[PDB]
Amino acid sequence: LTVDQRRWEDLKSRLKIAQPLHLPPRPDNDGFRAKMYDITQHPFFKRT
Repeated sequence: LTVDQRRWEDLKSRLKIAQPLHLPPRPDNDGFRAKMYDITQHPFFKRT
């Protein structure tokens, strides 16, 4: 086989294993939960 078909087989074997994310959505029980879940998805504090 050529290199593009080898790359396609690599794409097949990569999507063979991988699974989607299971991250929970935004909880609206109080303002503290929302304002902590808003701030922790910031690329500055993650860099800190």
